[PDB]
Amino acid sequence: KQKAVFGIYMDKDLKTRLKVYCAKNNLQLTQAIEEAIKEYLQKRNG
Amino acid sequence: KQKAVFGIYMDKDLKTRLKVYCAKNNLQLTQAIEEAIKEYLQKRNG
Repeated sequence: KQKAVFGIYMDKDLKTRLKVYCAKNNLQLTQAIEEAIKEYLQKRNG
Repeated sequence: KQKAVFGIYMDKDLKTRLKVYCAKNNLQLTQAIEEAIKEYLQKRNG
């Protein structure tokens, strides 16, 4: 629930793929990034 | 290589966990997000 902001320069096709993912699941772009980066740390290490 | 910008409000601990991941691997925050969101789409569907 504690929030922060993030302003980065990421690739288009990749961010946009996820954008389409957010369109398909009607998800929020942010929510998807957070899920992405969340399941990424656990899939990796942290 | 085609770049875009992204400005969202994501959780702290989560984004910050990844920040520590970027500190540990000396990675770039953005590069980590992109890897995160990349491996997320493929782990999911797209």
